[PDB]
Amino acid sequence: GTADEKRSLQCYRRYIERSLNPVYVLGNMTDWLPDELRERIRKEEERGVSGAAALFLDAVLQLEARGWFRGMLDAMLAAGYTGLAEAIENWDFSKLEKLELHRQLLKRIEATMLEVDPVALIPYISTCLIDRECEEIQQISENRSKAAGITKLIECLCRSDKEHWPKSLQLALDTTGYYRASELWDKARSYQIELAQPAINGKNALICAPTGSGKTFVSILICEHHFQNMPAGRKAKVVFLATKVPVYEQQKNVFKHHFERQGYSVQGISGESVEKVIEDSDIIVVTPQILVNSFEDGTLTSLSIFTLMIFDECHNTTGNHPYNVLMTRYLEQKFNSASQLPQILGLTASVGVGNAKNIEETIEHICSLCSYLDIQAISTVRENIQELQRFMNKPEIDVRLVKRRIHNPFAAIISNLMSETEALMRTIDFGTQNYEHWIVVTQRKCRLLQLEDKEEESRICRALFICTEHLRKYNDALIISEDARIIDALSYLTEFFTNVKNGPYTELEQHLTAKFQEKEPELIALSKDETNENPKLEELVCILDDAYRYNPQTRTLLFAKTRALVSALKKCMEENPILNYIKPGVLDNRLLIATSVIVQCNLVVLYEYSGNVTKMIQVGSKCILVTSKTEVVENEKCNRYKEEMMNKAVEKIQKWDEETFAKKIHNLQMKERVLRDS
Repeated sequence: GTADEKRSLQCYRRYIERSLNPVYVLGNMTDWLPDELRERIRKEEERGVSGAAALFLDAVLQLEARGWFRGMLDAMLAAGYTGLAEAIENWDFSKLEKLELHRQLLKRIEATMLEVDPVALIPYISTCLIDRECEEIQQISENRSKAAGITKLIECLCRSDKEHWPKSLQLALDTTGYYRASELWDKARSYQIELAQPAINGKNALICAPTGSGKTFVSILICEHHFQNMPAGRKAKVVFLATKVPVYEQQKNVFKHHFERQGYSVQGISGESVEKVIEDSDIIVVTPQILVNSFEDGTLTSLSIFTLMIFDECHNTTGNHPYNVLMTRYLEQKFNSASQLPQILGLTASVGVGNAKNIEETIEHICSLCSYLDIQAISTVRENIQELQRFMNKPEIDVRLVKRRIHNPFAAIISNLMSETEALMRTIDFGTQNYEHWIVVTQRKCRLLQLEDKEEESRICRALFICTEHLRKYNDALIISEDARIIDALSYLTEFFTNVKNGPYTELEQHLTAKFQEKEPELIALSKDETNENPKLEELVCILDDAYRYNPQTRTLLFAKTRALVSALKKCMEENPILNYIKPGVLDNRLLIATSVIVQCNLVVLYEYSGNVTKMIQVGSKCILVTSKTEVVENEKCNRYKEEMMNKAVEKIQKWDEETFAKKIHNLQMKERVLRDS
């Protein structure tokens, strides 16, 4: 109709005025609106973008000229409003409605975006925004400021009328590398054969090989040699036990991928009937607690079903662990029934040392484990040590202690602001990746909320995000101050607030920025001191300078604690006269600086890595570890010793003859039944 088209555009008023910027569709409304109303709208756009979309909508609903409604829809498609043209032409706004939760969220998390680069985001989010929206950002972003830019972008992304946009944003944030905001948006080798041999020869094995040498592989080699040399009637079943839920699934898929094609039935039972799955399957990858339960339960009471049990991370076979509960049952089926037990295969990185002080106590520990599993031989690479070590250069870890900064008054000045800000956030343990993680945890909690008074809830979250964002910055700044120079710390915050100001600059944001600037001139004065020199850093620069004389064609990779620090350290190396010669890159360049997580490289230097290293290092040969914490120097000294002792034990055990070994094991199993009867 005509009086129907004006009633139906009045009832759905809200949706149109909260998406359309009218000054884009006014070129193609050239006939029906006068020239005084196309101008008085564009002066209102300068006050309200939605205020302008309420003056255009008014002076259209009073209009009567020949089918202005058809020129509107044509003009809207003209501007680029495809989801509005469909919404108002099919009278179904369900798509524009479903955005209105994501719009409420974005504004809620806007505090997270401040420092995101709108230019780098534009191509990925382009189909969401209108023609002249895209190019207005670009102007603000270049001419004025990058924060003023991203603020404008997220204005327009709320005024977006395109169901696909929240998805496009998520892929935008993912690909441009803004993981934080994004996450918040929602045939064998020789040594391998050697390892497998005793198990191929039917013996209950415990494969002790290091991680990444390919234990899962040898285990699938053992399998295709188990089905192959399976005698007479008996059909083979195999059980692959894995401790953790993900570990389990990677394997379930490994075995699925490899063995299904050969004709086998490969299923994987897990926490999320046992009987049929087991007898219909040729290979079964499983969580251990599933067997234990469906044994005690009664679904299965015969461990003779399987011809081979593989135990991943088998050093867990002690105490109440289900492997030990499953092997408890295995050991009475050996003793009592004397029927047909399966072959055992144990896979482990390291059999451990328990509480052993000596190689003697260790042997007793290692043996004890082997008893629990009923092992007959411990398989470790011994002939192809050459080939293994080549296949994975376990770096030697030259570990350096390094004196740190005794007083850090910048630190204390920041801490107090963090404490104030926390307590202000309460109205509505610092310098650590604990704190970092705490913010990530607190933020995901505001992302959720969605409680009752959405307007009051909108303001409470908005605020919580501002604060957590600031705390996170301050947090990052302390760290910068402790591993890098104090000027890098100060800078880092200065540059932040200079953004905060260019951003939306909320009532709160003002306060905080103010509260900082109160303290500013102290911090400034701290940077200017020859007192802000940071020996920890001086030591790293001297480790590096030593690392370019015993070899000046060295190609170093240096791991810093945070991102913030990579950029801080980059300056620090540039400015230092000791690494005068060296210009440092970031992730021609012989000193690349990356952060704690495939660049070709020479010597690796971990700069305060809280935790073990060989694991960090795999995502040639030479590796330094600069810590200030003795705790970690005497920790990863205590490991070297316990691993080196374990090996002496294992090789000593390996040099026994079958007889002694199978007997020793057999004793320890016996002593255990003798302590079950008492």
